[PDB]
Amino acid sequence: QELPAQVKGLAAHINLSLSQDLAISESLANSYFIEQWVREGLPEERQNDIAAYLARLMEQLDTELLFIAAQHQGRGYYFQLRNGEFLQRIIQPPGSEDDWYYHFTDSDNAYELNLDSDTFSPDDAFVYVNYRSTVNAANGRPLVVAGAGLDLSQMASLIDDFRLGGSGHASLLSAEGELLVRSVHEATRDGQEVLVSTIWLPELQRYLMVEVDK
Amino acid sequence: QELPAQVKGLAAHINLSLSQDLAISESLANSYFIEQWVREGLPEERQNDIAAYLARLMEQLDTELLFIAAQHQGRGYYFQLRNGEFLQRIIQPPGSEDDWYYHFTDSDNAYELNLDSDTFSPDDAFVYVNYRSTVNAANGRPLVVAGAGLDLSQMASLIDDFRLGGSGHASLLSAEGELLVRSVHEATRDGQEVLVSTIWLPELQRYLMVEVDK
Ligand code: HPA
Ligand code: HPA
Repeated sequence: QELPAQVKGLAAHINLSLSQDLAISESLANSYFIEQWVREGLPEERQNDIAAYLARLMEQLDTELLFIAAQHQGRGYYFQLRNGEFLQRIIQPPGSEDDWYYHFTDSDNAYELNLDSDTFSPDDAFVYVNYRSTVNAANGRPLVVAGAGLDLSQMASLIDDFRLGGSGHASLLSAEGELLVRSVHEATRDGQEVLVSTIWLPELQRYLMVEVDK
Repeated sequence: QELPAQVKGLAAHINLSLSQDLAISESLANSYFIEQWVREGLPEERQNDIAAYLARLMEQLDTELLFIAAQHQGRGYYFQLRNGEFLQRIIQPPGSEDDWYYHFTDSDNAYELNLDSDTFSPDDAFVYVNYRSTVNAANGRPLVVAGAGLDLSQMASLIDDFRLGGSGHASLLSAEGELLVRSVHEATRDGQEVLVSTIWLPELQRYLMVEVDK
């Protein structure tokens, strides 16, 4: 049985690629310079430097979106670097699009990979690598929640990174069954039966299915 | 054959653990805030903030040593955070202990994992994760070479992280044959013959051997 051992290895490669972004999101959320910028009152004069700082990370991670959600004086600020634009806005109450923040910050999870539509551009859905800072604000919420918004097309190129025989389909599913991206048991299907192998990705908290017959 | 597939997976786990430190070393070497501190003339008043910044990384990476080698006005500065001490010195000419720097900076390699004795404490040998910055100084050398110095005892605990049956020995060798750490072919040996499996680690550029008989 070559494929089940093959699937675990290629899943580990996806896991390694995700772990890169996870480590960078962790370091960004707990960056002493970012915390200093937050406690300074988030002065706009330093925004350019912050953007360059995020740009340096964006170039290494090769992710389209980077975000920083910070708490100062009890107010939430959402920053995003994308396509060279540094956007900023105030985090909305839980009744609005920013309820993901209240959800993640109310969870004891250090990180979640939530798929959601961009609050600056509702036309684009990304998978957001929310990582919370170790330091909490005076209101109990994480002082910083920073991470990377991954373009779904990247997820497509990264699962067809390794292809068995150049054909077949690989699929990644949410824990609720929501399909996120598309490139041992016997199943029957339209256009001849196919055999399936699936494994759970811990660092992604998502399931990976891939089918090859012949 | 369970063990050869087992060895590749556990080698990938070692590779994943190393890739964490590699990504952090890359982000640190190309940190815009570090570059700004270097071009500012490396003012001593900001050293405390720099140390806290490195401390935040050291806590996440769980590596004992962090270093920053910077070029300003044609002079090399070596900084190290270890055990809460922020040490600084001037990089010595190629005839002295700092020739590793001239070697790595003369290579076109973005990173090397060189094992060497600490220049601040010659009693302790570490494996240094030298990562060079994308920006170069006016003299042609990398503006920053930053990374983590890993305690060799960590390397020991990370190879016995996963143990087949709780016994056996795992060994990691340099490309020149220098043994770095200790926890498909038939070989004979003192105290009964043993069977060996070896694989090359790309992100570590080192070979991994592990023996189990019965
Ligand atoms: O969950 C999210 N939704 C929208 N924008 C975001 N930025 C980080 N996480 C999110
Ligand atoms: O190669 C090294 N030797 C001594 N100190 C170091 N700090 C980073 N790399 C090294």
